[PDB]
Amino acid sequence: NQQICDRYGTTTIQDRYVVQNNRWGTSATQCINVTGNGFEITQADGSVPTNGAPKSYPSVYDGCHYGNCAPRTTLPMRISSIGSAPSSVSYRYTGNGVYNAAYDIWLDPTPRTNGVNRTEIMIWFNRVGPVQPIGSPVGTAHVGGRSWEVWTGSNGSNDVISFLAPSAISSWSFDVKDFVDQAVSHGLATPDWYLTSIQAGFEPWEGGTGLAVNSFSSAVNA
Repeated sequence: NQQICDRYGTTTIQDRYVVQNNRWGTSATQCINVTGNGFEITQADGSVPTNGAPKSYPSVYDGCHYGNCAPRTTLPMRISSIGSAPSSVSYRYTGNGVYNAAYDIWLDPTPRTNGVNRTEIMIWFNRVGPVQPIGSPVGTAHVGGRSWEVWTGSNGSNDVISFLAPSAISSWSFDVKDFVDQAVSHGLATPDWYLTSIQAGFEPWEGGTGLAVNSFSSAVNA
């Protein structure tokens, strides 16, 4: 068990995925406790307005995020070269707090390993409290055999397309490629762009202790 409280502290699990505290949206103290297979939020002080950005995005990922790349990742990879991108996550939720649980999947026109990427795909597995994605809703989509409320917009730095589940999803194993294809169909990428990372975690606005990622997997097959 490793406790990480530093704003941008990271480590790895399974010698394969990066786990990051990623406390980008507040100065208030946040800590995660990283086990062999996932992490738990153990400190999540303070709160920020629900009509704005969240406190943070503690998460586990495959690929590269600001130059920190998961061991043996095959990302970045051109979208058109991807045969499948199977990923899974299992979450533990709490009745208290204001937060989401979400995948954050990044695309760029270049095989980017560092810096801000152009397109962000969020898949919201759960929402507790009056949290809403970036932008505005543009309709419903069926992806991976599930129904999603789709939102599109910009956070000021990059474009964002979000897929909101109608009710809490505790765990799901699916092909990230199906969501990448939806980004393309919405004009937020082309098949010649690149998939750069696949991340899963939480975005807390208030509270957040006790939340956990029980497990995670990601593979990107050519």
